Amino acid sequence: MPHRFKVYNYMSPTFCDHCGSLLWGLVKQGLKCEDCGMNVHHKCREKVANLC
Ligand SMILES: CC(C)CC(C/C=C1\C[C@@](CO)(COC(=O)C(C)(C)C)OC1=O)CC(C)C
Ligand SMILES: [Zn+2]
Ligand SMILES: [Zn+2]
Repeated sequence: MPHRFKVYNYMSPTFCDHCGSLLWGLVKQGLKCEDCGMNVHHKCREKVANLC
């Protein structure tokens, strides 16, 4: 069952659960899965394994 990612706004240092680097920026820094809470970069979304 695929993840359900949404653009999200982080307020404390958060890493991409896919590629390991920081989600940089002030707002809209990445995507959070509605169902499991995984955080990923916008570009990493298509690369994550899609078993939520
Ligand atoms: C409250 C919100 C509207 C802004 C706030 C968000 C805080 C973040 C974003 C994040 C997420 O990984 C990445 O931070 C960065 O890239 C910075 C800190 C270098 C910008 O880590 C944080 O602690 C940041 C400002 C107070 C400077
Ligand atoms: Zn998920
Ligand atoms: Zn990433």
